[PDB]
Amino acid sequence: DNQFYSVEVGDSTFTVLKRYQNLKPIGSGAQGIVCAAYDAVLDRNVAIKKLSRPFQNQTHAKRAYRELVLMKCVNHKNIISLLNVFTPQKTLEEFQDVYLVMELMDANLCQVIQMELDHERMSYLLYQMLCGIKHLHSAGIIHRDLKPSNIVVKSDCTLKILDFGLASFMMTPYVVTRYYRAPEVILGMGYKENVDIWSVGCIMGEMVRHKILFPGRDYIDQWNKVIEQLGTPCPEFMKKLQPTVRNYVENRPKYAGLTFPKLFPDSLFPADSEHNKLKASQARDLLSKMLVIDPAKRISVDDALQHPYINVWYREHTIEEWKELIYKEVMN
Ligand SMILES: CNC(=O)CN1CCC(Nc2nccc(-c3cnc4ccccn34)n2)CC1
Repeated sequence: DNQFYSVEVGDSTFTVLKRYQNLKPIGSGAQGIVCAAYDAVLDRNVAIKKLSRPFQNQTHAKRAYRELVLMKCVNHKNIISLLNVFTPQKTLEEFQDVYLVMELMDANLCQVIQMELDHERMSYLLYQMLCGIKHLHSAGIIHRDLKPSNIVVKSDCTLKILDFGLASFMMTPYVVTRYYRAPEVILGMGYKENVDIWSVGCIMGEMVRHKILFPGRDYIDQWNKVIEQLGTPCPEFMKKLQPTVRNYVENRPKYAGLTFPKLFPDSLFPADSEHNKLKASQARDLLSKMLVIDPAKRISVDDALQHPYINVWYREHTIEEWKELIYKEVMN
């Protein structure tokens, strides 16, 4: 009979295909609830993400459609793969939810951040993170929103990126993380490939200090935290800032730049051997190359991949038009 079935997993009904059994709520994002399950057909575990009415508004629509196409086409070892996509509805009129099925990962970088790691693993995760971004950039995609919660890993240290970044008002009660956004983004100065290097850098630092590098209630408190530790950017940086934005920045209380050995002492890095001592200086070095405010003077993805610390692994549519676009994308 019916190719599906429904079980209650929280507060939203999950109506999925017979092949997926034993649903277990593993998490929730800002666009969909996620479940772990067993796929009788493939005989393996998978993750299922439900998107409720992804055509309700431009924001959710533009994102679900964007993901539905990219996660479909673009494929890389370091970018979560799509196993299948389906909808329990039978026609465009009835069309309601879209379910994304992907390989089941073990955890978030948030959980990895809450634990000390060796240089072997930290640099490996960092290596894969750069490969993914590399593939993304080559595919003409610049994430611009990389963060610990969007990067997943497994027990064997394999890493993969979840979403594909940005391309705006919502009644959504939950705020979005802004701690890992690059100076360019925070101040809308135009950007380029290396804008994601900043995100990476904020993440590598947090894996060291085990605390969010630049926290803040808004981009105001956010910028201060950046100039407090890295120091006011060089005058040549402001000449690239709009006359209105520059004003605000230049009229801000100047600061001195705390050296990197200070921001990241040795008590955070392992040095019980000559190997870890060296790896510490190399790790701290890369940080000072990524965590640079001025893009022009910030290391690129291909250079960071050459670093000795890493190279050791070498439109405007309506809610009705959107529903249409997304539906057909579902059913090829
Ligand atoms: C033990 N780990 C945790 O505490 C949380 N993790 C997060 C990753 C999850 N596994 C997984 N594998 C593949 C895709 C997604 C996933 C895809 N989108 C989201 C949004 C929120 C949370 C998870 N996801 N999640 C297992 C539980």
